Amino acid sequence: EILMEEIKDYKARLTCPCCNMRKKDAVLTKCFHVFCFECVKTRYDTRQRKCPKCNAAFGANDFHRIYIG
Amino acid sequence: EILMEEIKDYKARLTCPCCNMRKKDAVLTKCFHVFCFECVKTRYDTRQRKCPKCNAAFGANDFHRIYIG
Ligand SMILES: [Zn+2]
Ligand SMILES: [Zn+2]
Ligand SMILES: [Zn+2]
Ligand SMILES: [Zn+2]
Repeated sequence: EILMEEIKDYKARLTCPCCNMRKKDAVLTKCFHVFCFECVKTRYDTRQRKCPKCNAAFGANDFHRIYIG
Repeated sequence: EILMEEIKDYKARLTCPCCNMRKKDAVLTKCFHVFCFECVKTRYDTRQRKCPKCNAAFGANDFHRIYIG
């Protein structure tokens, strides 16, 4: 139905595109791309320290939690 | 209806709480609170340079666009 497709699109817009699973709640402050915290933190801890979207490098001070909804 | 209340809640979560009107697309990087760009930029240009949520001061380098959805 039309209402449900709209719900699905909102859910997708709030969902991390990296895992397609957890909600967006983290920002990389070099490039300002948004993901879930777990995806960014696991990349940081494993030394895969590039933005999943645009490949910009980031370090310990370059990602932080945010709260959208 | 139940579907419509869920849509309304998603819309609200993506909407700037300051104007309750435009979509969230800006972050203050001192405190990491999120608003629309126009609300933050108009506060900056008028020298009302405190976070609408938590009152943290911010300057020219402390707010940037982000793209959620
Ligand atoms: Zn993720
Ligand atoms: Zn990036
Ligand atoms: Zn606003
Ligand atoms: Zn704030």
